[PDB]
Amino acid sequence: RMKQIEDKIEEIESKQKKIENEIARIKKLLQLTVWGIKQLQARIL
Amino acid sequence: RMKQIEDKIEEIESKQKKIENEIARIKKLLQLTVWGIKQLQARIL
Amino acid sequence: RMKQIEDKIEEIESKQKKIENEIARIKKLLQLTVWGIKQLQARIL
Repeated sequence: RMKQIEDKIEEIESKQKKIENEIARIKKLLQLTVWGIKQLQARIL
Repeated sequence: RMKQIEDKIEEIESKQKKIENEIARIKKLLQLTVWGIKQLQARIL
Repeated sequence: RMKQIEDKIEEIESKQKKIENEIARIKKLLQLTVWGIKQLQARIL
């Protein structure tokens, strides 16, 4: 039972890391879009 | 105690799934904004 | 062992809350970019 719990915890932590990676990927792309909007606005103004 | 731990684990996994859903929703909207920026830039150029 | 598991669970839940905060931050910024795109498109049209 202890080993089952330990395995379950490792699984959850692995999923958490996957989620963290996805968040990092979204942040990077979101930063590119912010930059793109700034450039387009500067042209429009 | 085993049952309490099992319940706690299910709760955590449920929250993880909720988080995964939110990430998926953000990715979809972010994709729309990327497309919108591409169309606006093409008009500006 | 029970205490180790309890500590591990608290750690995981704390990370989950951190993730939730980051998601909330991304959503807010994404909302600003959606608004910016709407304003730029209205000028272009």
